[PDB]
Amino acid sequence: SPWFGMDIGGTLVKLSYFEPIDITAEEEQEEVESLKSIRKYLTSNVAYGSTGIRDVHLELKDLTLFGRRGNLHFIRFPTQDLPTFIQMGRDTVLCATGGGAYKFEKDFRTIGNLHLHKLDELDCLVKGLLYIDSVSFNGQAECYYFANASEPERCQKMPFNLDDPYPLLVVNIGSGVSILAVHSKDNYKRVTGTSLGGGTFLGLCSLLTGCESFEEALEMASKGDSTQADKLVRDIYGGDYERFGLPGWAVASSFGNMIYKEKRESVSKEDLARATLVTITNNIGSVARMCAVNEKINRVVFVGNFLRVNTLSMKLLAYALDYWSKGQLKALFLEHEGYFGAVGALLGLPNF
Amino acid sequence: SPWFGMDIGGTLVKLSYFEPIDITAEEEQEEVESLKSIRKYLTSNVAYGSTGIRDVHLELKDLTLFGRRGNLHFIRFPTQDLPTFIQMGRDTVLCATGGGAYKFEKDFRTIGNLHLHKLDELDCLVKGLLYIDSVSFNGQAECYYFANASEPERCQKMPFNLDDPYPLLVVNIGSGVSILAVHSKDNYKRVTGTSLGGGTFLGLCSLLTGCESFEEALEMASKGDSTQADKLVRDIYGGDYERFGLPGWAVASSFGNMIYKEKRESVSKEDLARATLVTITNNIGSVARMCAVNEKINRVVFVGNFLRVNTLSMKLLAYALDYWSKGQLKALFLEHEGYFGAVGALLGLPNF
Ligand SMILES: CC(=O)OCC(=O)Nc1ccc(CC(=O)N2CCN(c3ccc(Cl)nn3)CC2)cc1
Ligand SMILES: CC(=O)OCC(=O)Nc1ccc(CC(=O)N2CCN(c3ccc(Cl)nn3)CC2)cc1
Ligand SMILES: Nc1ncnc2c1ncn2[C@@H]1O[C@H](COP(=O)(O)OP(=O)(O)O)[C@@H](O)[C@H]1O
Ligand SMILES: Nc1ncnc2c1ncn2[C@@H]1O[C@H](COP(=O)(O)OP(=O)(O)O)[C@@H](O)[C@H]1O
Ligand SMILES: [Mg+2]
Ligand SMILES: [Mg+2]
Repeated sequence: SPWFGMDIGGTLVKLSYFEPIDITAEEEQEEVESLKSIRKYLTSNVAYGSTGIRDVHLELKDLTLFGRRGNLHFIRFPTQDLPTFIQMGRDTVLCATGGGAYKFEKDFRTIGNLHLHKLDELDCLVKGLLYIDSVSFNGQAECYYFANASEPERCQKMPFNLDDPYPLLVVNIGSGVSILAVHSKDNYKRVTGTSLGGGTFLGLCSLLTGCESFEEALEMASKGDSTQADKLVRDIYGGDYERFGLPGWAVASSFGNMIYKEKRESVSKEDLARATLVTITNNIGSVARMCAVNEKINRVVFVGNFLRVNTLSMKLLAYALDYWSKGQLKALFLEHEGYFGAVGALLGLPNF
Repeated sequence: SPWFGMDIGGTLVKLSYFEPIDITAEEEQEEVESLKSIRKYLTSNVAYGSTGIRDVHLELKDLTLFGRRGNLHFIRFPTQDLPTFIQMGRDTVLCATGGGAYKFEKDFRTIGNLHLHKLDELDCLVKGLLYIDSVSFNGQAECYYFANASEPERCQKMPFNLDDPYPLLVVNIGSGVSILAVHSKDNYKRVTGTSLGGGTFLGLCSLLTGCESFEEALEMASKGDSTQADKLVRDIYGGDYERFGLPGWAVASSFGNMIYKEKRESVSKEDLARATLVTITNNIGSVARMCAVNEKINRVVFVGNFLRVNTLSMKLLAYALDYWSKGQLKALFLEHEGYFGAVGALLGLPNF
């Protein structure tokens, strides 16, 4: 069958698909038409129906997996449209992780003779992350950071070596936030989580601004000024608060200026979008910093799709973790940040 | 002069006023009319102008302070109306703390010959808290907790002994959140803070519901169902997530169901108010829990005015700290929770 790895999250389904490229003359004959048509459909389209997308730029080319050479493909669509995915399948071993592997188990079984193997999300994320870093991003680093994150004239994306990755704090920002401590390839745990995550950004921003997509929310936020909504340290003290090392620009109360009716009447939708993004992103950074201190881990890697096409939040995390930790913690990012669970599930295939 | 302690916060001014009750015959004669009129005005009114309130139920009666017997009074008004307060003063040694002692320093000095003594907010809060607990609340406990916080048929307010208070984690929920670690009467520090505090609750709730006061926001929240807005663990997994001990009712993504347009069209204002309260309160509890673990402190006391007339948030904190800590942390509350800085400032008077 086609080799697939699926992570069914609270918001998106992520799918990794291994396309063989070493198909012999005999294998091509012995392959049934439906399998030929699935392969052509997946490799000859970048958009699938109305909501499916192949992230072509992430493709890993000429990988050797399970004794075959192939290309690894990365595909996403909304969990809301899984019934359409399953219906098209009804007209194969599926390794699946994420909460939806449980919630939608019975739906996958409406595909006759399909074997569903639910795999642990922690195992899948950690194995997928370590695997992609080990094989590299077509010879480039999978892991990167923002150098001189405090100085905008210098701040630039730079590669980071993870060849000895342990220990590692993984902050998975999806609908919510989960925080993992990875001490070895076989010693890792979920530390905690927070409910202020990507779904909070999109849900609040939609209520506050009427935006109808993640990308629209980010474009609004890119034009806004969060200080129109937030109450800063300088608004309370008149300036910096030296005694505790709090700069005047630090947010003392997110949305705290919105207690005043006249300020609510003057704030723009873009300002509210940016305040929502800043609020969620700073809270994630601060929770990550507290967990890193408790776990005694100084490398913090952020994954999930909250950070897809979201350089604002990445740069805010890079600057804030470095600033508030006095340079003791480093924010790290991964090119394949949304897909590690899906890859880890795919890598579970030989165990069945 | 009258003895006053003032904490000028980002949202409210809190004032503690010592009313002497041992005034002799000679002292009553030697007292000037304006001082007699300030004392009568303060003790014969419970509302001052349109926004000032004396919290009569908090009054400490027949306290011995600075060698005199008197009553200690607790008064609050919005920082927005400090210009009215200062203008009425212009028609005394002032010990003042909070960010506004700095921001409004020059305004207080428009009162001729007034000496303003700015005092450190950390010193004032800790000294005020320890003092009020030491003298008691008219013979009753100043400190209380909710017994059997996990079982609603049993959960009830009960007194808690702080006669040996150290160590103590103090979580001051005002406009924002500050977290203090108190190891001794002379060894204490600010641990960190978060910007998701009372101002975030009121500001977001005002944007989302059109409420025009803190009390109205709480009344709305009391009637709402936060699960109409929040995405729960059971919404993602179909049920509990046993592998990590996450119950199905835990919030996986605050406001996370608001990414769906049809759900935004069906949610009520009351539901949004409750989701805002739950979101802010759970984040505060979780940050407090992480800080308590890092500080190795198992008693967490919550202060500030976010919890005034707010039993929902108190009970949510009590239950959540006990549940998520597997009973290792205890949430503690104080009757005078909004006023400790103001008292600590007053207690600084003899140093001048
Ligand atoms: C391994 C992996 O990636 O799996 C996916 C995953 O875990 N998703 C997920 C993300 C976030 C959550 C929320 C959460 O963890 N909690 C626990 C801690 N909470 C509190 C609340 C109050 C207090 Cl006082 N203390 N703690 C809030 C709720 C739940 C599931
Ligand atoms: C002693 C006392 O009661 O004084 C009153 C008082 O302190 N008020 C106050 C309350 C809260 C604040 C906010 C805050 O402290 N921070 C520091 C930590 N932050 C982050 C952000 C990102 C990351 Cl990665 N890490 N940390 C966020 C901003 C500032 C002032
Ligand atoms: N195309 C998108 N649609 C919806 N959310 C997106 C999209 N792209 C990025 N996001 C962001 O990513 C978050 C979901 O990331 P993800 O890691 O896939 O979460 P989950 O595993 O819970 O589905 C959303 O809450 C949103 O903030
Ligand atoms: N009467 C009120 N007016 C405004 N906010 C109130 C009021 N009563 C309680 N609150 C809550 O208390 C918070 C302010 O508490 P407080 O400890 O006095 O903060 P600060 O010291 O920053 O002024 C507000 O953000 C709000 O959530
Ligand atoms: Mg996920
Ligand atoms: Mg305050």
